Amino acid sequence: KALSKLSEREAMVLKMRKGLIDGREHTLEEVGAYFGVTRERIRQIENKALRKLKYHESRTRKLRDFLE
Amino acid sequence: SEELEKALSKLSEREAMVLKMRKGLIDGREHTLEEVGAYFGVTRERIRQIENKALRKLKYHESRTRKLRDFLE
DNA sequence: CCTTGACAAAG
DNA sequence: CCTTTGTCAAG
Repeated sequence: KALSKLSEREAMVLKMRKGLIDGREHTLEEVGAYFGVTRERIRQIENKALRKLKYHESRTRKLRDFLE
Repeated sequence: SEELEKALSKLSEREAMVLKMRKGLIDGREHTLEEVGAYFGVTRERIRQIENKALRKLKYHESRTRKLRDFLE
């Protein structure tokens, strides 16, 4: 399950969308096609992966941040 | 798939780290060339150079092997 | 591998 | 009005 960790697919969705795979940013449509899924599911997966990254210590790290 | 992440794995860690940071794959937040510069201790222009090389590597490999485009195109 | 200085845009 | 970002050309 994980509340702060990313699954193989979540990270891949991110790498493909942001251009980490071939230097080209890809549309939700293309990524969905790659995953035999809908462009909307990609968008969803994309969003959940980001929250896992934000929250992931980052959000709660803000108090320790004020001290650096 | 590690298979499609071939070129991305041949980038330097620094190069990879720069892309991840700029794009927000580290903490969900997109960072400025300046913030990344501050991270690695160099100017935003330098980071800009590094980022540019990294992408150039990815596009080049992609245009030579045609991994993703043989599928999309 | 790196920094400067001058800009356009956007804020 | 002044500042931040991302670019460029040189070195």
